[PDB]
Amino acid sequence: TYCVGIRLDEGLVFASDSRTNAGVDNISTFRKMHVFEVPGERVIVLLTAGNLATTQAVISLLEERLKDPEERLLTAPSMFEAARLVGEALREVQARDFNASFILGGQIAGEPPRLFLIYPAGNFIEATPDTPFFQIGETKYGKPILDRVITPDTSLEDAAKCALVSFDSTMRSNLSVGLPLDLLVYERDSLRVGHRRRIDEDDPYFRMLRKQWSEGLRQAFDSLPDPPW
Amino acid sequence: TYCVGIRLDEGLVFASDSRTNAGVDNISTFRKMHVFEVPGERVIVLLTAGNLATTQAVISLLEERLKDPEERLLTAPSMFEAARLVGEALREVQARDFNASFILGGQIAGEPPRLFLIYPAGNFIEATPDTPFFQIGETKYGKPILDRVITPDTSLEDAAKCALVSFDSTMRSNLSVGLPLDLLVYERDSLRVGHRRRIDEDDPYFRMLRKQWSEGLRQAFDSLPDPPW
Repeated sequence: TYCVGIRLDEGLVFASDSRTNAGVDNISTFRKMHVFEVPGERVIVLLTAGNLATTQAVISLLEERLKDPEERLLTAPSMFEAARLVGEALREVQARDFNASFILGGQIAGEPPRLFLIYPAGNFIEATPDTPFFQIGETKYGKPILDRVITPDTSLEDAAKCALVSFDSTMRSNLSVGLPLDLLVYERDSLRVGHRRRIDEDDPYFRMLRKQWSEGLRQAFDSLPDPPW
Repeated sequence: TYCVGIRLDEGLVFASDSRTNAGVDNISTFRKMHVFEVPGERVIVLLTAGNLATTQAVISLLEERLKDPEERLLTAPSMFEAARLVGEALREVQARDFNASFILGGQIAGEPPRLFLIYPAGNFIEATPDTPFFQIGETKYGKPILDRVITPDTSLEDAAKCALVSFDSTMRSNLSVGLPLDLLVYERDSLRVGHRRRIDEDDPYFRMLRKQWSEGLRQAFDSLPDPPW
C-alpha cells in the first residue's frame, strides 16, 4: 500500500499500488483507485489505504443508491463537501487495527482542480502551492524524490515520471508495496478522464524507466567528489 | 535521530545526527556516537537512538568503573559479547515512551571487523555480506540509496558518501533529523580511530556533495523518457 496524489497548475496526477493485507498469511492484489466521472461536468478520484474491510465498507456507503440531495460523491456541490462525505462515511463505519485513510481529488465544473487528504479520524486537509502533494500507506521511502522535483510549475509528464520513480524506490526497499500500479493523469478543465492505465510487471515503459533511472543514478553517484582524507 | 552503521571488506563506516527530543517543547543537540578505543588492540563504536534518559543511563552503566573481569566494553573478549553487554544494560535500565535502540561495531585484535543491531528488547543481530548495513531512528527516507549502492566490495570513500547522501535526503524530508552529524571511518586491521569528525551547517565538503548530487540527480531525471500514451 502506497498511494500518491499530486496537484499542479496544469492538472492532477494520481498513482496507487495493489499489494494489500487481506488477513493472516495472505497478502493479495486489490485495486486502490476509484473513479467517479460525469464526462463534461466532473471527475473525482479516490485512493484508499489501511484496513481493507474498512475501506471497502466506506466505498460501499458512498455508493449507496438511494441517498439524499447533494449527499453522493457525484452530486456534491464542491470538492470540499466531497471530502467531508468521505470523512463522515469513515466515521460511520468506525462506530460499527481497523484504521483507514484516503486521498480525494478532482475537478467540478467552474471550480479549479483540488486535492484533499482524509485522516483516520475523518477530518481532512487541502493541498496548496506550498504543499502540492499527499501520500498515504508506506510513504517515507518515496517522499524525497517528490520533495526534490514537484512544484506547481511541474508538467504533467514530469509529475507522472516522478510518481513512478517514487514507486520504484519504495518497491525496492519495502516488500509491503507491489505491482500492479494504477496511474491516472488529469488535464485541467478537461472534465474527462484523459489518461488512465494499469502498469504490470511486464510493462515495457516502466521497465525502461527503472533501468535508465538506475543507470543515471549510478553515474551521478560515481561523479561525486572524493573526500580530502 | 538517524544513525547508520556500514560494514565492508575494507572496514566500517558510522554516522549519526544530533537532533534529539529532550523533553516538552525542547529539541536540542546531543551527540549520539560514543567511542571506546585502546589504540593497537581494539576500537568499538556505539550509536544511540530513542529516549535520551534511557540511552544516557545505558551508557552510564557500561562505563561503571569497577565492573567484573570481561564485563566492560573495553575488556569484552569478542564483539558478540560486547553486544550482549549493551543488551543486558538496556534490560537492567528498563526494569527501573522510554524505548531505546543501538548500533554497535568495531574490531578486536585477531577477529575481523563486525557490526550489530541491538533491539529495544535487548536481543540483537549481526550484519552479513547480504545485509551489510543497519539503521536506527527515522530510517526509511535514507534506506533506498543505501540499498542501491552498498555492497561488501564498496570502498570506504563511497560508503561514506552514500551515508552522507542518505542523511541529505532524510533531512530534506523530515524535520526530526538535523545537523551536526558525526562521521567515523575505520580501516580494517588498523586498530585505531583513523578518521573521525563533526560535520556542521557550514561544512564545505558536505555542501559540495549535496550540490553535486542534486545537480546530477536532476540531469538523470530530465533525461528519462516521457510516458507514451
